[PDB]
Amino acid sequence: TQDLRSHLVHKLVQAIFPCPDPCALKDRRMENLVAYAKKVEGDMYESANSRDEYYHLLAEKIYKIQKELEEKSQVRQNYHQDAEAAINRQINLELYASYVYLSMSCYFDRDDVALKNFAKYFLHQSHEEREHAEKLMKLQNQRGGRIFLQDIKKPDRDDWCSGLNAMESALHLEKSVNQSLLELHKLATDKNDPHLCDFIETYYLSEQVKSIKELGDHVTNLRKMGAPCAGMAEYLFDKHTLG
Amino acid sequence: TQDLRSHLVHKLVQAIFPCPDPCALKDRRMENLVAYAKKVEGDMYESANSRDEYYHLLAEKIYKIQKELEEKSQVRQNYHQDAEAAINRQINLELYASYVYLSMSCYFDRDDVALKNFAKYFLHQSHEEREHAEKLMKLQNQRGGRIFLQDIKKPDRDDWCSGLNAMESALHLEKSVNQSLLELHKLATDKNDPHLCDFIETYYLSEQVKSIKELGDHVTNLRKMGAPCAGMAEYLFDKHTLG
Amino acid sequence: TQDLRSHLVHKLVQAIFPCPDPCALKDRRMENLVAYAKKVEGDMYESANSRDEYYHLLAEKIYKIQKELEEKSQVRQNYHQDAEAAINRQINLELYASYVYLSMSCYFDRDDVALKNFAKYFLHQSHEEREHAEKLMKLQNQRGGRIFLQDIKKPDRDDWCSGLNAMESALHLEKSVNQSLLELHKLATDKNDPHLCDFIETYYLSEQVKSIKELGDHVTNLRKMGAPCAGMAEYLFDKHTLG
Amino acid sequence: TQDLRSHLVHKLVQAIFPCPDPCALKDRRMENLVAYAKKVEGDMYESANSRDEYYHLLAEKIYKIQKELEEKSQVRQNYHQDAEAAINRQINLELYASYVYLSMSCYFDRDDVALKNFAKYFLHQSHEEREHAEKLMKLQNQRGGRIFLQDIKKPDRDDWCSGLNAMESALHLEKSVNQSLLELHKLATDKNDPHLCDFIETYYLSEQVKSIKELGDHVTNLRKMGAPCAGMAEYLFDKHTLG
Amino acid sequence: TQDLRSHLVHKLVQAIFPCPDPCALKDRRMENLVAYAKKVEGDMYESANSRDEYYHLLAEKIYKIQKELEEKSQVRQNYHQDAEAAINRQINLELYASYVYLSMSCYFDRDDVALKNFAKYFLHQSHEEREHAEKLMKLQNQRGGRIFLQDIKKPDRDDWCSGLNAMESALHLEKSVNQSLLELHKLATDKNDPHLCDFIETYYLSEQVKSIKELGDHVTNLRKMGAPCAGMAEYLFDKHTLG
Repeated sequence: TQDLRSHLVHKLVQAIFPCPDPCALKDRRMENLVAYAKKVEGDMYESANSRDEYYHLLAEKIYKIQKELEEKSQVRQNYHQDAEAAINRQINLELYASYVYLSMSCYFDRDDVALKNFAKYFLHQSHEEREHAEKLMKLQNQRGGRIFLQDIKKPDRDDWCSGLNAMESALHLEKSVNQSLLELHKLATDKNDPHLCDFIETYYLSEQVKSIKELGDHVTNLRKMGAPCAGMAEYLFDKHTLG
Repeated sequence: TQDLRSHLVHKLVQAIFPCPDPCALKDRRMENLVAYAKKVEGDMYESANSRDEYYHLLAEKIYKIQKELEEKSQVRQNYHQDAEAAINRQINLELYASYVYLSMSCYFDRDDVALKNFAKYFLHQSHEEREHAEKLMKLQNQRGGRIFLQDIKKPDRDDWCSGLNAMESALHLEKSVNQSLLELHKLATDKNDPHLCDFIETYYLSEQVKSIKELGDHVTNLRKMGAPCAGMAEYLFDKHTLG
Repeated sequence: TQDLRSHLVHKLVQAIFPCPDPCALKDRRMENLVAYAKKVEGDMYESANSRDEYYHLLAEKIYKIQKELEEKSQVRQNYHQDAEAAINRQINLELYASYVYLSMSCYFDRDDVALKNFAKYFLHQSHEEREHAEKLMKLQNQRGGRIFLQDIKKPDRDDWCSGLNAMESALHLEKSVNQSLLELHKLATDKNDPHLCDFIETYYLSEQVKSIKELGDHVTNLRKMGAPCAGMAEYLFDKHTLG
Repeated sequence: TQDLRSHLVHKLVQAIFPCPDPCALKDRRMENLVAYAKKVEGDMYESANSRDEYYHLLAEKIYKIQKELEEKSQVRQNYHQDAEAAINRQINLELYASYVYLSMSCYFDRDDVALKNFAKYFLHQSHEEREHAEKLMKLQNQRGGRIFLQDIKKPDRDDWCSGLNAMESALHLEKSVNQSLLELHKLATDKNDPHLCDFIETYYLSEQVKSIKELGDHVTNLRKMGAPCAGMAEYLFDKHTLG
Repeated sequence: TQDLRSHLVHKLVQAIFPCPDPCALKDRRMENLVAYAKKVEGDMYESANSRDEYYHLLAEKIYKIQKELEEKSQVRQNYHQDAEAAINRQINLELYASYVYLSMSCYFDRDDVALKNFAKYFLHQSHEEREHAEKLMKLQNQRGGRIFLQDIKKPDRDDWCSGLNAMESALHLEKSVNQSLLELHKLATDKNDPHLCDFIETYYLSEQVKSIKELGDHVTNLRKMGAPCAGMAEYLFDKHTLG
């Protein structure tokens, strides 16, 4: 009953003093801070009541202590925490979309589907999502902001069966990404952020709109040839459009 | 409603004296002409009766004052006004055909159709119609004739739905263009115009006949594969014929 | 008159049911709808009073019935009808500008003017306007919006005489286009449309500002050399600037 | 000596009538205007009180007479004087930054410093600032606006000693330039100027953010290797980063 | 009311001790020096009388204290302060000429002038002046001399109207530059400076004489064709000489 306890206590004691630099002081202040954090954790667990609210309070405490006196940054100029949280959520959504596209590329590449062009297209889309996520991370690093990488969620659907359901899921994901981008643009406009707004509306929407249009065209073509009730239509769309 | 009155009176006062050259006389004769035209318009409107006949009489007056003493031309030799009117009608029909082809290219390029090859073919046809119209305009300018550009009419059909109706409309439009060209040839033969007749029968019919034959072949192929009751036939004709 | 009656009744009966698909039901519901529309037209013509208000009411009815339950679109996300109407008006203005530039190119290419460089420049400007109009149409199609192509108006001036009046008309047309673009930008900003705003301010204004500056420079050069009271100045500006 | 009096009176008499065109009238109206301006200056100097307020009133009078009836411009459409003043201040700041970068490049190129890579980098930065200033001037000229070139201020620091102080000064200058650009963007947004806003946020911020990030990285590298208390660290950063 | 006081006191306290090196002593001697300078400024402001003479005395004190015991230089051999002041004045004149040429290039590039060849020529002349100024700065740095960058003065004329006045101003500026170069040569000859004399008479006069000759030829051509009373002459000189 101490493994999970050790894992949950080794987070705050590392978030408080993350750089144990031995090129200055000794290592007794670190031990004092560890003992103080252990006592605080003990008393707050004694004064607890449940388990989920305890984890929520721990997360809130970690988020509060990580914004104390870190000298802000050297290149950060006029940037609110709401824009940072929006960028973090957008990066998380980009990573989730890349994971979903990777799962789609690996599903159509199996033996029960046998569709190489769809797998290659989904792999290219996953690579584009990864490049967009890396570009967002680099832009956030250039603006002097922290990046809080959370846990990447797993795709809710693993068996795509045919191809129409996968196209509908991709279209819904692209619509959600577009809605998130619109919310980010609105938040940057309401919080005075011209550079991020211009960067998002220039080097991101120009590709997202084209991707949404291509997915809509693919769905329209699939919903007219005879899919999913036409096995030859899928082969024709495979050996011509993405082939 | 005086804005319409000003817009309808600013046409004749500009058609009478279209070149207010300040490198000679002053600007009192122009004012006298404007006052005379205003008085004429006033008395004619007081001696009117309806609205459509008034516009028809104004159009007839404009057409009759634009053929007064403009020294004809310096390169115009043996050319009747009937041939000029026929060339103007042919140019108007060419512009209408180009507009219809542009509308067809922009309709198939949407998201509810998703047909890129048909859109590219219609765009190429619109470009060919535009080049033919420009060539007709240049030929009319080289013969010393006036060009009366009217208003380009809008396509009567905006929702082409499938592709068979668009092909039938294009075939009917090409048949109408061929009939207009035959009427122009007959009028030029009856009015002694060998140069225009030869130019039309050489540098125009050779492409119109091929276009009509190609459209007929496309219609025959669509009316045998299973269109419009076959979604795969449209994709096959897209990814092979125009692809 | 019954030909005009047939032409005006064949619009609503085609706008109500535009896709007579024979791959499902028969053709008796279409006949019933045609009879109902004919009865409606008859009673509304019996309950009429004039002619212009009748056409206005018919246009309003057509515009109302074309926004019923067409499933909106598959790629349309956050887009008000005001922005669509503004895009339609901008496309109409672009087509009118292209027509005016074509008329200018064909006027200077005649025998009474003899200016090939001005004609080539006006033809290039008309081609640029056509490309911009096609790009606007493609952008509207990618956003899931309808395109209502109206009637292209004819140029109010046909005899440009010299070149200074043509330059002034082109400058006024460019100023009107810039004002329309500013109004479109303001409407997109007030209706929350970041993508269209960015696209218009990036891939359109960068060329419109340069065109306005070039036309202003040409007007300044013409209003200093001696035009229009200097025949050699026009030849010098032709065989150097646009030559 | 009347040197200063003549120098201060030769500015208003040249700002009132700046174009003594001899291709029209004679030269007696110019003499009358000069005499009137001399009488006005005499009476205003008799009704003066100090020296600094006199120069301020003269500057205000010059600024108010230079906005009388100059026909505005031929390409200026929707542009307030506040945006023009902001563009002038931005151009002045760009010129000051270019002068400071030139001074930095010439200081490190001396014999008491002996740093060629830093001098080359500062010269490249000065060239970039000069190109940005020329681009701003060209953009202001294309919008039909006046450019009021003031006096370029001298750098407050001439002896940069080491390299860390120069990097801190460059970082502060870049932060001031970014703040000025943000103020210009806010003023253009509050005064309805989409074209200038887009141009500034596209063709200027993309380089300013990268320059600020590079300067921050250089400062971070210098504040970790041992500078300024490490002579070898400067040589290592010279013969690797900028070498 | 203390902003100007702080700005004027932060000059001497920085000129006395310009290198606050923390790699040796502490920071109490700097505070003592600042307090002493503040007391000196206080007593000398109490013992003042006017404002302009106060600034002159401050400038003289700054110039005196900047020549105390800076170990002269390591490459400076036989070089009097008069030659250094002459080089500084020549550099200031070169910067002023570059600024005037930039203003001329930006004025002719506007919309009310429309002269691209003149603008390009003036930009090339400004680039040549900038290169000459950089070469002079590098030569002064190689001789072990200080460079006192003052404030660049603004051009006295902003509205050049035509082109003849601009050519006359450029000719007068080139004559002033030639006179300054002759004075510098005479001062270097009277103070025994063969290297600087040879460098100035070789790598500077060879271009200045050619520039003066070209400007004289341009003025002679403009004063014979009909300028400024001939609008076609300016266009001919633009589209042939500098075109």
